[PDB]
Amino acid sequence: GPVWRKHYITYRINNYTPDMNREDVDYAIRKAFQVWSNVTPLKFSKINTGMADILVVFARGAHGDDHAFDGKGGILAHAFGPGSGIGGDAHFDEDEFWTTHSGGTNLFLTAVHEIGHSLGLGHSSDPKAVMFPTYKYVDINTFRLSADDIRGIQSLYG
Ligand SMILES: O=C(NCc1ccc(-c2ccccc2)cc1)[C@@H]1O[C@H]2CN(C(=O)NO)C[C@@H]1O2
Ligand SMILES: [Ca+2]
Ligand SMILES: [Ca+2]
Ligand SMILES: [Ca+2]
Ligand SMILES: [Zn+2]
Ligand SMILES: [Zn+2]
Repeated sequence: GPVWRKHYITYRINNYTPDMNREDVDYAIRKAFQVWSNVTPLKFSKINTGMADILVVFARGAHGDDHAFDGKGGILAHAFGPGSGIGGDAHFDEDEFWTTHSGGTNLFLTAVHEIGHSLGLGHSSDPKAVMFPTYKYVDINTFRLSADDIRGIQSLYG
């Protein structure tokens, strides 16, 4: 499927969840991008205004893309593959309670998965992969991609 055809990729945080400190949202998202730039030639930069490749949005219920959220639980987030417009964008369900830790739903871990989609990855059947469909908390301080995730992303980039 589609991939980004350039190495410098921008993201913009459209709005911030009230669930977390602003700086913690910034850091979680930055770290999640870093997971993927660690294993590809991609470079990610946060921009404050204008058109970014990847728009990060927090929203609940119906939010303008025909892919409505479902309240607390269930769908935690979704993201669109590389392309113009909404392509690349990552949306996080505001009806979740986002955190920096094991409580609620961990933003960093969810963002690693969603950014995988923003870069062109689909779901993996391997329960050890970050691209596995099911959320399960793992210690964020020592988090690592599975071999399957690395094979997947490196088949697309680098
Ligand atoms: O948003 C999701 N998932 C995104 C997601 C997947 C995996 C991780 C993940 C977290 C930690 C480690 C590895 C992967 C994070 C977010 C949800 O998981 C599936 C099934 N599902 C569900 O059963 N919810 O109760 C709805 C939706 O689709
Ligand atoms: Ca939900
Ligand atoms: Ca976009
Ligand atoms: Ca919330
Ligand atoms: Zn959406
Ligand atoms: Zn997914």
